[PDB]
Amino acid sequence: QKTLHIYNWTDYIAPDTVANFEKETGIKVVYDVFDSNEVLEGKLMAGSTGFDLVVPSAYLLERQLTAGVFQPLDKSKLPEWKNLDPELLKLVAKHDPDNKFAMPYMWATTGIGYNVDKVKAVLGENAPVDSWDLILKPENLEKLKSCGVSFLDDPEEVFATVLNYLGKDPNSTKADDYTGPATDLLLKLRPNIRYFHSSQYINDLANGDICVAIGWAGSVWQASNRAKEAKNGVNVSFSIPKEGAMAWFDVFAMPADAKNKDEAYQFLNYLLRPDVVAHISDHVFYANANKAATPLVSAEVRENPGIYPPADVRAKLFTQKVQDPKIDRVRTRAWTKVKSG
Ligand SMILES: [Cl-]
Repeated sequence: QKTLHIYNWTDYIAPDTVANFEKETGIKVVYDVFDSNEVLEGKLMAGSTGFDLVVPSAYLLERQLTAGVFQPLDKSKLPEWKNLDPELLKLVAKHDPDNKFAMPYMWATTGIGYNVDKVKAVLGENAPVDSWDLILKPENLEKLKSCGVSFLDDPEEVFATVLNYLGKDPNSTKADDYTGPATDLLLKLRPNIRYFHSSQYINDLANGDICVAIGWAGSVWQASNRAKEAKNGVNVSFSIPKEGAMAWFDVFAMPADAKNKDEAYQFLNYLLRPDVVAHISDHVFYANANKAATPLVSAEVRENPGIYPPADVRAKLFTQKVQDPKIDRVRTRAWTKVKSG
């Protein structure tokens, strides 16, 4: 009996990806899900996870390599590795030099999800939906307060977004930038923010309960697709704003103690087949990292520039740098202060 243990994000695979793999290979898959890097990180820190494959962000993977959590990938067992986009490989290699440990899976941005009709009702037909001004300018957010504003409960993404918007380094290593200007702006916005939460905004966008959110692109597009399938009249869109936004990459990696390594490599090379990961993107509305797969992605996903952004949009994106623990600690205390008001 061949077995394979996978730990992935929620809502991050097609319904039949596992079933098809089982039919093709005869391998029994045990598939478990998490919905935060914090849950994932806690299990990787405790070790003896029992997983053969896990899906960290490339950022988190960088933090764990020095701990020896992962083992290097034998690329000779991944003959379709050549299908991966070399530019995505280079971006992930900022966290994983020479792409030793991780296989790029999916990637997206942190932008603005919004209710088209409710935003235009409050701010007019020319509402600045192409700009972080839509939610980071206090006069705008005061007007959208009534239809509901959510921010991620994610200081790393929110502070980097605020710093970029203010003209600071999105990855500032200077503590005063977090405690001074970034906190000042967030404190001014905070009375207009209904909640800080990194998943309630998906259903709330889809049902019309909130009209603007900071959110992950594909999760906002899932909300939009849910509203369309429900025929409830709700029109959700997503903006990568003109000032730029954070891009991030989720990757497959193999825990150092993984028992089912041959099965794990079969699954990784299965994901490298163009139709497999194209079908996942079709269902979860995230861009995958496989350049061979792109033409196979449905046109409604492939041609969506908030999922597959073109060159002028990608040039404005920034990626997260790992900070000294001193900055981590400053961010955490400042975030506490912001949420409490
Ligand atoms: Cl990342």
